[PDB]
Amino acid sequence: SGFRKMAFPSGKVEGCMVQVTCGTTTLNGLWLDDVVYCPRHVICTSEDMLNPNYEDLLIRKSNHNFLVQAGNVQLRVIGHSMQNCVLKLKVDTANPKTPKYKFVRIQPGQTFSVLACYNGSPSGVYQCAMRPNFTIKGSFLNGSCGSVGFNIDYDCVSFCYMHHMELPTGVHAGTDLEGNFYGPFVDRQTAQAAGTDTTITVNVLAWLYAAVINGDRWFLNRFTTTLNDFNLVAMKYNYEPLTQDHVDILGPLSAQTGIAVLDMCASLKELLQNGMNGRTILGSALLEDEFTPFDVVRQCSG
Amino acid sequence: SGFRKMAFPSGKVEGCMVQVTCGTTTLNGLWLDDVVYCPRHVICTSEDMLNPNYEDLLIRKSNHNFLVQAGNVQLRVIGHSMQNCVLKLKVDTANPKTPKYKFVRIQPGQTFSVLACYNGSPSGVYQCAMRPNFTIKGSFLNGSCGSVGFNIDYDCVSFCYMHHMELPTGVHAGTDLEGNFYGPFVDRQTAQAAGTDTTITVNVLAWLYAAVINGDRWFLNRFTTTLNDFNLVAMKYNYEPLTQDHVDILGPLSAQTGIAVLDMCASLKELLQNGMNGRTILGSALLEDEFTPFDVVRQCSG
Ligand SMILES: CN(C)CCNC(=O)C[C@H](Cc1ccc(F)cc1)NC(=O)[C@@H](Cc1ccc(Cl)cc1Cl)NC(=O)[C@H](N)Cc1ccccc1C#N
Ligand SMILES: CN(C)CCNC(=O)C[C@H](Cc1ccc(F)cc1)NC(=O)[C@@H](Cc1ccc(Cl)cc1Cl)NC(=O)[C@H](N)Cc1ccccc1C#N
Ligand code: NA
Repeated sequence: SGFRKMAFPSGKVEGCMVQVTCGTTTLNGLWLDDVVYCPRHVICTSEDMLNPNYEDLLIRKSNHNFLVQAGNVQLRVIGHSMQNCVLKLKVDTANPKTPKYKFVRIQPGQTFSVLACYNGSPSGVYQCAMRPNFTIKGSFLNGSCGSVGFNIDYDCVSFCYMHHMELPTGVHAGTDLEGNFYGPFVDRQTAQAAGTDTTITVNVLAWLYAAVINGDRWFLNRFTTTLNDFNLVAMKYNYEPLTQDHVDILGPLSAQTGIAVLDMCASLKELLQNGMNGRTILGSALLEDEFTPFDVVRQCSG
Repeated sequence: SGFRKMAFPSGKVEGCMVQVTCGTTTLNGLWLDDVVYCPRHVICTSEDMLNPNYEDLLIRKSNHNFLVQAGNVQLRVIGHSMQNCVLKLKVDTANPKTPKYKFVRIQPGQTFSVLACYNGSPSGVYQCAMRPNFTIKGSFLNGSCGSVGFNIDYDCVSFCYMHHMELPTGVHAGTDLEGNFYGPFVDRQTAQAAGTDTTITVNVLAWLYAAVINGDRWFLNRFTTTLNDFNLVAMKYNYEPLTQDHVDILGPLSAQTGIAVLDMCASLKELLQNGMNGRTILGSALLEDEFTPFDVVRQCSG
């Protein structure tokens, strides 16, 4: 028992992290087969970053402008090309530790693990949720660009995020591994802002179920509510509306605990209206929304 | 920027996890050089677990009673021996992925990463603190015994914890890699209890400093306090007393922010007496005490 924010084991991804240097800029790349993926702004200088035209900047580059280091061993670039906001560097060696992998794009509300890296060297691992405004609340210092986010499914790594930038408010923005940004952001050094955020309602319920499975029951009640009467309370507290599809995903957790989804909605209605009265749920005094139904199942009986 | 609970990259440890089977019991072992380490209760049956004598039980065993599996590849046991509460199995192969490592015992209040494993296969990574009562609040299901906790220092893995058991209250107890329990627990299936817990004061202050470094300042004040006048407030709220040695460890964080330790103590005095008034610090509505000064430095400028 116990419920903690858990990351995927990072070893399969650690063997893919390299350091890409161009000019005086150095960041991280992802080495799969004979291709290194990294943020395209690595080709920018300090002055180009204000209003770059990346088509221009790449055309003015050649293979010898990019220094690739897999540990102490320098790799040889034999080709380059741009794929939206990521640069692809072809090298003369297939990474012999290349795992089975996929490039997948995730949905707001879904989670992944981040392997934070500096100069091609992994320094830490943690879990993130894609917020409804397509930012993540991560932990990234200068030089962490190119760090990747990923899920793991039976020794297949699904890469879903590459880190590009920090916004003025301290939240983080990146692309999928095809170079397409999450959200309405561009890789240009101008102050952009995220849209307004909301709480992921289905994740909160999943977390309440996790709490019940772990012996926290103080917030339950005998009452029930209708799907429509709950969505009214959601809008008043800036929660996402609950769908009939969300209830079916919560089936396995409802099944295991005996608590119907709409009975747990009634408990959540009361926590929103009353607060917690000094008590905690799984060690938090706030309602947590960064656990998916899948994260709950995977940790509570998986 | 951003501050998250971060684990060490787990790859160096993933290549050391094996599955040890004896009788109908199967759990995880740690394979370093030609030795596999695992919890000794793997030699117990269901009836021996009530009041075992482990000297007796091991003497009645032989090398062919232990099945070791490093993936699909079965390893051959050529010797066995007991080291307090851990069993050591000698095998005919030195693990070729053995990292540079040390066996270290940690202190209450220090943190480490846990690689949770099931049947020799890593399933997740998270951070833990050793509580002052020598338990940890982890996430462990049946079969996770033998999972290890570890820190990393310049590609040297310091192993500090092996998981053995869950207590009635849901907290977890284990040994160091020399087989000596943390705290007053034994590896016998009887209901034991931990001593009473306390908040790690030096970790809370470290976390307040992390919050300042990340732009959270709402809890600061102009007031200051004396070391002795603060220790009085600590005892009233079940916090550990603050030493002169603790203040010097907080030097680097005090230096970086301009806020003296005893000025931050005055801020903590007020949060304890008043609470948070509905506000949060680094995404929490509670005072967090599972970050060391080292974890803060390592993430906020390291
Ligand atoms: C102090 N604290 C409370 C919060 C303060 N918050 C900030 O200081 C972040 C800061 C906010 C900002 C200010 C003005 C702008 F006009 C745009 C953004 N943002 C930047 O410095 C960006 C600039 C950038 C550069 C390149 C592109 Cl394509 C796109 C961009 Cl917007 N730099 C990165 O993001 C680097 N790549 C990696 C990096 C560098 C420094 C710090 C963090 C990170 C990360 N991760
Ligand atoms: C439901 N929820 C709200 C909280 C309920 N809490 C409990 O159910 C844990 C439960 C609490 C307990 C009850 C009676 C006792 F008398 C001693 C302990 N404890 C055990 O089942 C222990 C027993 C054990 C076995 C061997 C030794 Cl050496 C030492 C020990 Cl005390 N089993 C393990 O710890 C296994 N090794 C691994 C394991 C099995 C099942 C569940 C978790 C874990 C873990 N991790
Ligand atoms: Na984590």
